Amino acid sequence: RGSHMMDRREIQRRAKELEPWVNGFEFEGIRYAEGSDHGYLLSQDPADRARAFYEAFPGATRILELGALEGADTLALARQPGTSILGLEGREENLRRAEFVMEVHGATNVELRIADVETLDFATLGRFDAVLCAGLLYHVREPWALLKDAARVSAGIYLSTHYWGSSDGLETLDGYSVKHVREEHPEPQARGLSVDVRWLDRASLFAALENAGFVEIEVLHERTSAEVCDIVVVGRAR
Ligand SMILES: Nc1ncnc2c1ncn2[C@@H]1O[C@H](CSCC[C@H](N)C(=O)O)[C@@H](O)[C@H]1O
Repeated sequence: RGSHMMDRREIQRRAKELEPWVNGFEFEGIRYAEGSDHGYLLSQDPADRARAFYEAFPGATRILELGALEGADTLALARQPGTSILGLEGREENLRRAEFVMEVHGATNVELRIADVETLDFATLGRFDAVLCAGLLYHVREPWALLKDAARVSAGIYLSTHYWGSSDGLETLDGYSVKHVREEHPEPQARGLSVDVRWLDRASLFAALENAGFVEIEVLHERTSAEVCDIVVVGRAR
């Protein structure tokens, strides 16, 4: 066992101490921890997401990831030589798992930081070639503001989000049509940091992207229903 490797005993001990995991943890063919009942609602193919991300942003060498959870997408993005990733995560318990993942895998081109995207001054972060914003936009109170924050630091966003499939009866805030609800996402460790969230209807999601500066929007995937809809878009700004 190479001197750079964490002992399997320590991998096991720390993985167990870090339970409960959301997406589980396996290394060297050993399943140390299982994920949650609703982990299926989150990224389960980080390698495929990273491929799609780098198809969209082939030149990217400095990437910002928002809502890094247990570091699965962070690690997949970091496999590339010549890239550096900053992953922001709002829940300390999740961040500790992501930090463990990076240590086990020796992923030295990753930095992870605790941060609340609703209050962070994004102008302190520097510039990024692109922002990964997956599974997060429906966990904040003012989603349009998170998109503006991405545009403050980058000209590219890979956005995976839900939106609400109807406009009738929605509230209005900053001119956007919003479904304002208590934060009750089925996965407790995926929840936002406010008591409430606002979902957008489709028109308001696209307006919010445009108003942030992401004026070219490519739809990679969309699933529509009357209520919860899913979309993956690449937004590009001037
Ligand atoms: N205000 C906030 N600031 C920072 N992280 C937040 C946040 N609100 C929610 N999060 C984090 O964002 C993640 C949402 S779940 C999505 C995880 C991952 N991006 C994926 O696509 O599968 C969780 O790790 C959650 O703790």
